[PDB]
Amino acid sequence: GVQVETISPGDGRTFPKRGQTCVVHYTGMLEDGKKFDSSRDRNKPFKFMLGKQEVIRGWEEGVAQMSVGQRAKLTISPDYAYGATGHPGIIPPHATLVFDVELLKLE
Repeated sequence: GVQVETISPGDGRTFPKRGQTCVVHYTGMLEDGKKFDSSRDRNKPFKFMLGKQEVIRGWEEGVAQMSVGQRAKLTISPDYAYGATGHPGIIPPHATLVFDVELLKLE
């Protein structure tokens, strides 16, 4: 149950592929409160791979669905985010996540 609301499309030819490593820079915000998951660029963005359940689903599917050079606003729901319940530290219970991601490159 994730949505992809693009703002600045990318070429529309290259995406993350099976056997690649995405190079993304995002900022995680919540419905209308604050940041819980940011990628404070300063110390290098975030980098992950497709098919090695290292990142939530909302991403995996979301980010995939995005193209090299595109930026979007994704909306993730419990089903994909972290399941149903989370932490009382970063992920309060049923607290939908919102990511504004920029897929930069593949490695």
